[PDB]
Amino acid sequence: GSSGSSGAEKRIIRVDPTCPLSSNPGTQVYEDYNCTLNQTNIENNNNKFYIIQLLQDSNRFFTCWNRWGRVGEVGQSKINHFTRLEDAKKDFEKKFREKTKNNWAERDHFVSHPGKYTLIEVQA
Repeated sequence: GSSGSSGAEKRIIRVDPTCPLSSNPGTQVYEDYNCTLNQTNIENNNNKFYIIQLLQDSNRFFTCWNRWGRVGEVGQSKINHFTRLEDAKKDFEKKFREKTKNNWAERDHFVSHPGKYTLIEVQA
């Protein structure tokens, strides 16, 4: 394990703040499984945001952090703990694709449907 290899730009992820584990030391965002989804509607300026990140503890246990609410505010907060890795992934992809009607792998041809959830990259 040494010497340079594979250029590209290494991306960095930061455990969502609203999430409790965030404070806990060691809790990091499993891989780069972090995508933000938006949802706007022509109704009393009502907007919502869906976040799906995959966390992993030092106890070989993953946790699916799901947060939703109203675009702009904190909103609600939901968390799920999964013993198996794949199990968690299935939920991360299933849900995502279920909201974006697209495949995480084929994100290249991400088709944005009218009314459904969109795919954003947030702003630092």
